[PDB]
Amino acid sequence: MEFLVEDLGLVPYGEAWAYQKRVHREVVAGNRPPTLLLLEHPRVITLGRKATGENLLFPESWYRENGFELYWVERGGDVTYHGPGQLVGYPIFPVGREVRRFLRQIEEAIVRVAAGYGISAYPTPGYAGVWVGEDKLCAIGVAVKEGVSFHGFALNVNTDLNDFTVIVPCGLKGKGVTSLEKLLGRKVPMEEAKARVVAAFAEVFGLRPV
Repeated sequence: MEFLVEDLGLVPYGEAWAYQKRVHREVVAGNRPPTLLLLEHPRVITLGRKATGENLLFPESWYRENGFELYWVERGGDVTYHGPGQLVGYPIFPVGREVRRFLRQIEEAIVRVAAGYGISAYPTPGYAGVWVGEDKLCAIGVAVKEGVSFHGFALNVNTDLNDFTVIVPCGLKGKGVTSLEKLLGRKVPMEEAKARVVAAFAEVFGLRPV
């Protein structure tokens, strides 16, 4: 009937990943409620299940020389970028076998957040993530182990969208990327975006936030 929200603020990817895994273990064990981690990462590129070297425009070494961290991970999707101004959410929830349903719920929550800003967003029939017209507002890529989810979503709030140009996702997609800031012509407070995300998750999942 409840979910726990933890706002970790700005956390390096590697230690945040270790934290995800510890949170996941507790939820698997039934010793922690379904938990939504909300956070930001310093500039980082992650390469998921479907990722290869073609997803990086420059050599790997270029990225580390130019202020990115880079990691290979086991979430769905190929390459993505996280950085300051992007609200990263890791719902570590006991989803069981119904992963597609879970993805649709994350999508729905994000669509609600966008609607709250007067923005019409949609999952799209054909592209992973949540889109506003031809531009991706929120990336989504999860993993599930022992019936509990990890990884999650990355909502562009005040993201430096220019940082996406150096990665080259593959497969079906729209044309670009967007953020609440770009759509609204001004920065949106991160604290507010977090609150709206929490409210949307509470509504979609039918759970009370603690």
